[PDB]
Amino acid sequence: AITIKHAEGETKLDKPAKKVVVLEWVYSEDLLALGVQPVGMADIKNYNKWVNTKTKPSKDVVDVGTRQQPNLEEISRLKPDLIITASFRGKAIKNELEQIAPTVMFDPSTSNNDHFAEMTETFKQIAKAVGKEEEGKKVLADMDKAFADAKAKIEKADLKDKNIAMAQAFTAKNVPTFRILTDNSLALQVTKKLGLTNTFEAGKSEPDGFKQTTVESLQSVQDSNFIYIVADEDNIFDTQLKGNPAWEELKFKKENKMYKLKGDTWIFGGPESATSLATQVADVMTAKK
Amino acid sequence: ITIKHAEGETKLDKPAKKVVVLEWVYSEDLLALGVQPVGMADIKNYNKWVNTKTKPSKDVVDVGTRQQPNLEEISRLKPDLIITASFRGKAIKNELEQIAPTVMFDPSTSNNDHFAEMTETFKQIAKAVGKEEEGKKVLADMDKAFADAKAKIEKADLKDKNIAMAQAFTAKNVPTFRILTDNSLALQVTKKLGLTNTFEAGKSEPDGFKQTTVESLQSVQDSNFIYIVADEDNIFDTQLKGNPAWEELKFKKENKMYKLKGDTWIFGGPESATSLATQVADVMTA
Repeated sequence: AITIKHAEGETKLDKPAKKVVVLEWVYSEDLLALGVQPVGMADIKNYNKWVNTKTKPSKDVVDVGTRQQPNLEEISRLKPDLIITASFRGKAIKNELEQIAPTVMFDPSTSNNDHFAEMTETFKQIAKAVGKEEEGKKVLADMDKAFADAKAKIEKADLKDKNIAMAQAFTAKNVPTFRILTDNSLALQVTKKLGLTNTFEAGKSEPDGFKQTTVESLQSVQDSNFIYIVADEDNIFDTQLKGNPAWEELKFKKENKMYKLKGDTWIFGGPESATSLATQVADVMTAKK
Repeated sequence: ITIKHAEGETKLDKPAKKVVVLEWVYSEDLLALGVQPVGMADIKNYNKWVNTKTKPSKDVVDVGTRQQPNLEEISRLKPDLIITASFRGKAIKNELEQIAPTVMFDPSTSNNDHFAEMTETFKQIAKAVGKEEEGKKVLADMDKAFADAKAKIEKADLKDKNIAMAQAFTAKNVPTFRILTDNSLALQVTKKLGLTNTFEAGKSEPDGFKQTTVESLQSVQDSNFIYIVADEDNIFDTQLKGNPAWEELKFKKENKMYKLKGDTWIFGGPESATSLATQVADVMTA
């Protein structure tokens, strides 16, 4: 009678789930980190393209459909014993998914935001729901060593400016869009473990961990280091900015304080995405010393 | 002439006569007074998305996108005065002042409350061009247009005067909603028409809205829903015509939804504001 505490409260499970359906990428990456293959999964194609962690979904999992509109018909057809989704897009159809199986719902702002705290608590609660409580802390102890070795390269390769600003970038309706992350976000919570300091919007936190805006907002952090992920086909990203003085004459671009990570890095992911981000930051920024 | 704008102060020795506009709300402000700019950004869908009744002639020349106006053409226009948003001009502020006196506004100078900054930017632009008397005209007609509106919604009494407004469109083919907040220009207008917004209540977004998806509409399920599709219409009901969390919304299957016209630029000036008023009062009563 294992007991799962999630955002929307409590859902008891008789036995650890073996046939599980995941309706968000973070929760899917969590189950795959625990060596558990789902039975259904939303948006697998663009998960393999944009999350792209080391434990990929197997072909035996079916595409449930879009994360926006899960195909309720073919969730039931698989008779899962546990459904995991975000409470944001779960309460929308909570009764309709609870009637297939016990349903658990997590929300990134469950512990004063701190999306890293909520990321780990949700990841362990999923390990307990799946019976992989020991495979859980191995995955998480591995991430703690990774944040240590990343921090190690930051001090033996010394720089003065510990200041950085991070953004996830894409193109939307033909304008380069920036999700500039704030203190409470998971990705900047990782960078703080490496001794870095985010300069975007100070002690202000946004409940979703970023501000979605345009290149014009980059002026306020233009003196810091810029780390960004282009989670879109980036050939258009530069083309829409290559003639733009808001982008070209930005101070960290002139001083080559720009560090473009790979678009592969899903900053809203779980433990495998947090390790990859950490060691990516340590290697791009300590490539000069 | 000395003006007051978001990025400091500027002084015009003579009332402006040869103006370049880089944002639509200030285009509408400029045209609503009877003064034609010499250059303006993005005419075609400006006339499509704002579609102000005083239209820009072909005497005005398109100096590029609001996002990136190719500043060579604006230079060869030798303007009397340049208007843009401080948000869009801060990155290039230097390059403009090399060309002509540049002044820049931002919806936040009135501690947001985007209605207050709109009308005050209007009077400041009126003082710049020297058409202060026309300014009083356009503003007074607006307050009256608000009164007839405000009067119509009570000649038919109503209880659930809770509204929720949103600008909607598709993005990465996800139905996206710009659900407006209490300090937006739009909700300040309906506030004085007798309606009360229910989305995020006593909270202020500096943008006057929150960009989100369908799921956020549950928070204002019990209110009246007012929206404008800033996107081609058949595209709008892209993924919602059969989508729960849109179907089981209380205001839908009870048809407490009222759809404004697509060319209702809720981020515009006084005439866009009046148009908002009389529209809401129209479809609310219906």
